[PDB]
Amino acid sequence: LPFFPPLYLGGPEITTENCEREPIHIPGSIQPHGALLTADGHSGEVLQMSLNAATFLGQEPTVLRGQTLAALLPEQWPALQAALPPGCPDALQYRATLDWPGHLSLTVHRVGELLILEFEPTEAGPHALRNAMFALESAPNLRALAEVATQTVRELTGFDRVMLYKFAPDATGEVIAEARREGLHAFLGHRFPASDIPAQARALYTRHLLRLTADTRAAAVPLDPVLNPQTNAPTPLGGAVLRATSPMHMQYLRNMGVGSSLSVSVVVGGQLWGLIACHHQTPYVLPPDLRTTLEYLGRLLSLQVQVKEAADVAAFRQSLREHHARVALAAAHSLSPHDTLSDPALDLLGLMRAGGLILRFEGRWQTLGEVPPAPAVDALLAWLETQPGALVQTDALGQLWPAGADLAPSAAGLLAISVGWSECLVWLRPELRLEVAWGGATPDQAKDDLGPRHSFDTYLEEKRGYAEPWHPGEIEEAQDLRDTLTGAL
Amino acid sequence: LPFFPPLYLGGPEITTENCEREPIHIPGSIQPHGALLTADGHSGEVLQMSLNAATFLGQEPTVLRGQTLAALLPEQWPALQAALPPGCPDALQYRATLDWPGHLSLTVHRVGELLILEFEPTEAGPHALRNAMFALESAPNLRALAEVATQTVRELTGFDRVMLYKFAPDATGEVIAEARREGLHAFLGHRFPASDIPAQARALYTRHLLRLTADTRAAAVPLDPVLNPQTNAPTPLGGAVLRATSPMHMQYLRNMGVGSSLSVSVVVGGQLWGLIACHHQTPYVLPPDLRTTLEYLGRLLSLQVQVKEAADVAAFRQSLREHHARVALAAAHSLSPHDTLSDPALDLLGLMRAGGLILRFEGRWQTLGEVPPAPAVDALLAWLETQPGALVQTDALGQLWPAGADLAPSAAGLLAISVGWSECLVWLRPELRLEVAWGGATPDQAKDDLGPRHSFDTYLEEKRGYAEPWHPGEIEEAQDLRDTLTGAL
Ligand SMILES: *C/C=C1/C(=C/c2[nH]c(/C=C3[NH+]=C(/C=C4\NC(=O)C(C=C)=C4C)C(C)=C\3CCC(=O)O)c(CCC(=O)O)c2C)NC(=O)[C@H]1C
Ligand SMILES: *C/C=C1/C(=C/c2[nH]c(/C=C3[NH+]=C(/C=C4\NC(=O)C(C=C)=C4C)C(C)=C\3CCC(=O)O)c(CCC(=O)O)c2C)NC(=O)[C@H]1C
Repeated sequence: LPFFPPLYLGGPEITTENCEREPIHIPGSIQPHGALLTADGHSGEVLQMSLNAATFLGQEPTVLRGQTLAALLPEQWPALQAALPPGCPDALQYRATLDWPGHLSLTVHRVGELLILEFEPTEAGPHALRNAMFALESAPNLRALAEVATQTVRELTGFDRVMLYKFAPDATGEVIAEARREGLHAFLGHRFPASDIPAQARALYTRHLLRLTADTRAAAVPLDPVLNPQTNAPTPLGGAVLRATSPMHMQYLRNMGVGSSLSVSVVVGGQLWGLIACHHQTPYVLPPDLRTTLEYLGRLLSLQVQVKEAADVAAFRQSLREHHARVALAAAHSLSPHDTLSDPALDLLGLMRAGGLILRFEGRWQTLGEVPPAPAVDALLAWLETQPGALVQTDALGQLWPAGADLAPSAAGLLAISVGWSECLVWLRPELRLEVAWGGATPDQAKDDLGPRHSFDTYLEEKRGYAEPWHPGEIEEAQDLRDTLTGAL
Repeated sequence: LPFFPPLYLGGPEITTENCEREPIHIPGSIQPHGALLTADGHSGEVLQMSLNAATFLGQEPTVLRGQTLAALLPEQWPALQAALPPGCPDALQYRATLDWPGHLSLTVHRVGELLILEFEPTEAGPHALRNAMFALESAPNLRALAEVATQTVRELTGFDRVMLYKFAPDATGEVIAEARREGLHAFLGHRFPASDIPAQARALYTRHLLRLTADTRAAAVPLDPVLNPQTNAPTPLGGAVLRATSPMHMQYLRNMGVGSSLSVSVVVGGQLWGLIACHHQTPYVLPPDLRTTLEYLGRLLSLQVQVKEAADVAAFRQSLREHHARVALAAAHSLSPHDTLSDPALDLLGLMRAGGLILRFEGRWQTLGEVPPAPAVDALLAWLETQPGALVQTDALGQLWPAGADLAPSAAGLLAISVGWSECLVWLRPELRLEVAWGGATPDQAKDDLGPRHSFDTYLEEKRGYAEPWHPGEIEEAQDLRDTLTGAL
């Protein structure tokens, strides 16, 4: 993923035209509620410092500049050496607490030949986390898991709003569960455009799992100097939780009325599955010991989301097992595929919950249920021959095939399967007039203004030419039956 | 899985003949370092109690018997009602701490219409767990992950021995990492028979993830009464950590010299992947707040084991990618499969690290490398025709095919692939004389004595007629190439 140079290196202004390429990993600034130091990995000499480090460490910038970490932190320097060896990934963190003439929290991570240290004040429900773990593990489905997760984070952090945001293959997520204070606007059930979380944002969020913005009305504190003296290059602050949030997302949060934000990634199989989005109407800083709990819950959700999704599919397959057996049995002892598969006792329509069925064998076809007219069927099979693969799935045929949207009332959803495409089975679902609740704007209205939008209320998009999407278990069952009948002939 | 009736219901004596069917889930007794109460799920009336509950609660058994949990625990009863609704799984636990005229730890779980409560004393490294999490996540391979896990548990619990025990498809596990005190016997690298952890033991360990034996020289405390008054049946103590360990495993631990034991399951995909086995030479009771850390580490290992295994396979596939490309390219433009695939430029031997290659096409075969004689090849293909499937894998051909062990020196490992078996490719690996370090006895010597064995030192079994096992990536690559060449013809 490409990136523009930062603003302090002659970088262009970030607009909705090019926000996809903003270098958020190197803002050259941090958030003011904490101090940041940058030291050498081998010698320990301090190289960079935020302009407010003097207020956090009680010493002048010219005093700390050039001081070795051995003299500044004699009790912690060898632990830093042993904990972060050279060549370790930048996601490895080491945290401790220090006594300063209050108590500070120091989190160090290594980015190449550079040691990054974060200082933020910390203070010194023990079983709510364990009970939360056992509650998440015993949740019956993904919806209940999401409700227990949101309610748990809500009861643990005191945030005004806590929600679980689930991404889609087109990067447009949806609030699947919400735990909010009374009187707040409900974002539950709303879908949001992919523009709100750009590509490099999700990419960064797949590696560094937690980030926050403690005060959306707080100016960032720069570093001195902004360029790393080792390489005369920007300092990678991707792993720093104190990293200055991009001004785009801060203007976005202020337009939403959010005073403080935070999110923890839910990564599954190396892909960003979702986020635990947190909102507070007023500025708020969570103690680090409390954030660690949210990180544990992030790992737990990463595991349980996988488990619960797998189980939710396996239950549907269990629901279709016996029917699969009957169809396979009848198919094995078949002398005419048309007469055998079109038998109502097999009920190939109810298997996939389809309103139309097209069976192509021996150079001819037969229908079953509400189907398009005959020349439309000829055009649909002649269209299917052009597509490669053994399976075709779509909940809106008009998107994959123009001039086929005329067939939307009878055949809007298509699930076809081949045995080349000379002998195939086509499942058709009729059109279902849908209303999608968007959170302010559809993806079409995301690039109309050069700044982040101000409207976030419910926007009901009337989607037409669509059918009910195919459940994942219907597709798994589909290809299983595809290998079955392909083996039978 | 069947079970004998317990000893208190006319059950037979447990020997090595029938230890596979011991009802460990209902010992009718608990470990003496804690108290256990059994109450009704609807009314809260206490129904059962351990014979030492008076020493833990300061009240006579006749006093507590029949008392409602509302009167006994007024501060906790509604929390128990709301936390454990009827119909919830027995793995759901709710833990709190109480002040008793010291401080106790109460863990409650629901088994049907029965509430089970556990009382054990608790006392009131904050960042070692977070640093442990980041260290486990940044481990490069599974071996390093196991070393960091064992070292972490060792430094957190103070156990004399901590090890990671990885199961095999035949339920015979191996100590893949070990963190032990100086001078102790090393179980690292030793394989152990499946008899040590029976079937119902692993089955129970897949659902309830932690169990322990705080003192192997401590007699169990029974319940009063032993039968549940609701059903006149034994009380299921499978979820109770205070459950009396089976006497078989306690005699086993004493024969090993272990004073205190504990293990946390590492479940992956619903299957028991491994265990975090812990040993202490003297009796030891871990505080519950400390065990919760080990449970968190159990979830973390359940996630990271999956990640690291997937990555370790993906690295091998990456190592074979280019070679796969070359073989596919040459195979597409083929006019003679024998001449094309036997070309040394393709190097089909080095792809799978095999010493012999048999190519069967167009009704004839050709060899490549060290292979059995011609009639042995005819018998090997005529044998392959009888086996169904597209792939055959074995690291010891003599096991799958007697009279074929005569071909062990040239062909001990076999990896065959079909395109029926009329046209196939066979990879052969020569015999490798192996020495397997067993921990006391091989599976053959596990049923010679009616009690658990006393010998646990290294027993080097000289395994002959075996080859180097096929790496999982070699098999994935094998079937990928199988669909490739099958599609090419
Ligand atoms: C043209 C660029 C745009 C843009 C940039 C942008 N956005 C982020 C980070 C986030 N955006 C989020 C979106 C949401 N927050 C919500 O509460 C909801 C719905 C209730 C949505 C859809 C989120 C969650 C983040 C992560 C940060 C956080 O949790 O607060 C960044 C990167 C910021 C950073 O962390 O460094 C950037 C550059 N956002 C847009 O809307 C367009 C205009
Ligand atoms: C014929 C029955 C036998 C038998 C029964 C048995 N075993 C268990 C439980 C365990 N056995 C374990 C085995 C090992 N512990 C080790 O340290 C090593 C190698 C260093 C091995 C192979 C383990 C770990 C357990 C789990 C309990 C624990 O962690 O201490 C049970 C069930 C006990 C319970 O928890 O209720 C039973 C009935 N063991 C045999 O060896 C044969 C004779």
